[PDB]
Amino acid sequence: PRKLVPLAYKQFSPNVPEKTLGASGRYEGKIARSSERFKELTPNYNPDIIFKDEENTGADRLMTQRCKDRLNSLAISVMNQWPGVKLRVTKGWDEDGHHSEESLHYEGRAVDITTSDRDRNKYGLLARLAVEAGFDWVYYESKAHVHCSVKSEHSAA
Ligand SMILES: [Zn+2]
Repeated sequence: PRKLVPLAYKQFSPNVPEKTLGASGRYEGKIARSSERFKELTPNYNPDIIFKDEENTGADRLMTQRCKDRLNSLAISVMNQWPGVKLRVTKGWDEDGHHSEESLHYEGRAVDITTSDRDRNKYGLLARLAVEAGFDWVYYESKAHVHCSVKSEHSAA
């Protein structure tokens, strides 16, 4: 077994920029509800994940299949790591311009996460679990959340 080392505040893994091929790849443009690319998004209703849904639109649940798959893996590992605690998404797909100009939040490929108990002391380890779950980039971006993203299916030729 490998020793699990939490990420430190502001650390990202892998240790390269988010939008490189070694990580989550390119920004492919905002997805709006009216977009053809809205069909890239699938609603995640995993009962073992809490969604903050601050906008009251369900947008946090709408994500690409790869994002869903990694999130669902992470949900198992979070409950393994801290029995009685669940994975929580505090921000997923952004319909409303609240991130930097080319954020993967705009295309349903990034989620900001916490544990369900909002114990900030758990977040460094949560970030390491997100790496182990196969997220393509994980960034301990603020004391309040870990930013996790995935590559798209559009760069493999
Ligand atoms: Zn984020």
